[PDB]
Amino acid sequence: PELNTARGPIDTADLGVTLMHEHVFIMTTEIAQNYPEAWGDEDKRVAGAIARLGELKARGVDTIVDLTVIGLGRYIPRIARVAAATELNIVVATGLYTYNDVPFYFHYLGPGAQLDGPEIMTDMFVRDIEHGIADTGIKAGILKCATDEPGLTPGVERVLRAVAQAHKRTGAPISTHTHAGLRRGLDQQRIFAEEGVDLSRVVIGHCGDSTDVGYLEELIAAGSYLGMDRFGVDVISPFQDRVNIVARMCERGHADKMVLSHDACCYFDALPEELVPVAMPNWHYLHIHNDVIPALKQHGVTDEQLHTMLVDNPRRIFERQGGY
Ligand SMILES: [Zn+2]
Ligand SMILES: [Zn+2]
Repeated sequence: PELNTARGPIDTADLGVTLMHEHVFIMTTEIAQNYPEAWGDEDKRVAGAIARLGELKARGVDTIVDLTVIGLGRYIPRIARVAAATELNIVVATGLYTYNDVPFYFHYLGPGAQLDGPEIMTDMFVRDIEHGIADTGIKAGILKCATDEPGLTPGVERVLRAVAQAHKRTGAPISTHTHAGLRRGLDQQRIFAEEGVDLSRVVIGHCGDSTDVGYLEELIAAGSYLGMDRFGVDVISPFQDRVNIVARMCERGHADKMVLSHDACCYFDALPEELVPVAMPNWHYLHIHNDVIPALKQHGVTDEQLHTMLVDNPRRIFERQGGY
């Protein structure tokens, strides 16, 4: 059983320790091309990404899942360069990231567009998963969509359905962005269920931000896994809160439904570079191994439970294949 990766197919037994929600480069593509100074030196950016990810691999993570999609500045030829120079597995994603409306590109054709007819968004996702992204030969391993503050706008809803149908065609797992405080997981579960989606093939992201056990257990009950995936993002939820919710959930026997990450990156255009290392010093790829894991053991999370979240769960998730 294999899954596709920025360096081709790997045995799913070779996934190993997997962070289920990371990024390498995030940017608004058109702004970066037009105002390139902040990005600066392309080779330095790329080499820097390779350094950060190689370090991560040397520390004992085997795989990251990069959930950068359309709207987040996805550019796979640059990811191909990074992946070619690290032994870290990089799983790449397709889908579309919006809190509200869809790109102008979708404004004229498709369900709810000015004109319309066939959805064309789904086809684009399927092409990425099954054929490969652009000229690249790299296929997407996972689907990503979002629901935030605005909730189910017609744009957000169109994308959720496009992503649901791409998932039913290919069998690729869905990984989700949500606003946890507004409990947007429940919203996505509803749309997905209406689409006939097997909710156990869905990771609801950013549940790590929540401290509401009832909400998490309600998402699990419908079948989904939970992204405990913004470790280090302490402005949204302090270290202790993030560690406790995971600990509690393990004690309630939900380790088999949780995956971990930082939602970190090497570059994020929308924020001043020099400020973020001082305001969120723990927001990097090594925080889980340096701090979070020990703190978890301190709360009596077993080694078996950690293995489940970091190794067993991602592998199970990625071994479920084929559409329906
Ligand atoms: Zn997100
Ligand atoms: Zn993210």
